[PDB]
Amino acid sequence: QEYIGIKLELINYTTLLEEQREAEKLNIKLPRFYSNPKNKAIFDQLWENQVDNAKVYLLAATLRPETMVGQTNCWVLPTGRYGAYYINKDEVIIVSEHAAVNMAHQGLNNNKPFGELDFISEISGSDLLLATVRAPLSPYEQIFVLPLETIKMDKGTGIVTSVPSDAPDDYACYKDILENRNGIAEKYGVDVGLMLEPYSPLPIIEIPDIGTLSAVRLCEESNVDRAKLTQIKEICYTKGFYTGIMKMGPFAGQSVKDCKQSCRDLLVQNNQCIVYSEP
Repeated sequence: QEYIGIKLELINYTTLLEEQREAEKLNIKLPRFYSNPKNKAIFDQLWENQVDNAKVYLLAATLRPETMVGQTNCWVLPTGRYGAYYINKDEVIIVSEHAAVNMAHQGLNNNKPFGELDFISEISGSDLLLATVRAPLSPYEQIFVLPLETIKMDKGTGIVTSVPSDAPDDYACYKDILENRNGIAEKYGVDVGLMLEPYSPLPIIEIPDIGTLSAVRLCEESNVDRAKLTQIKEICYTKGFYTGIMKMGPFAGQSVKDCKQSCRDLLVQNNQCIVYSEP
């Protein structure tokens, strides 16, 4: 099985500010130009490792490219150790070492010999947490990197996509953060009103006999934990594939089975993903 690695672009607020130059002056208050300090610190560190000016992407493995228009956020292990690498010129990805190794055994380095890495610097989960990325296919102009304590640095890239409308586990954690369950939002310094409230789950797929926010509907009507979660994930992933109909995105009106391969190809044409494989 091939993994689709979604290129989540770490937003460069410096570039944007040196491009936003090519109301309020009437006593009507609105947000000052937003800037994310976690993004800046990652860049400052990359600078002090001679990266010049390059595009930087968190890479998040997914087996479900059709759900990509429903991203509300993404997940990193708060204690995870990630690394910054070159894949080619002018382009840097942040992944687990496990992923970078498995990516070197299929020649995806910056012209380096087989199996060797193009290491730049180490990035901790702490540094990544509460950063903002540009998520491909999502209507959201940016999303936040959020904490998932159950991420395994030995599977995928250590970064996971979040589609709460159609992944029960995604929704459970998302909802846990939103309502500060057991103080979990405070523990990681999450500004809930800025980082979650504007990014509600999206009606991307309609499953006949259930509806559009299936993971949400089933989760809320079963009042949600792990055994019920595996059960709903079974319905969502199975019924989703066989009966699911896209309601959002460029393939709206098409079924999930038919446009699954199609969303893959669009991601590659957009250069918004990296396709790889693992044992």
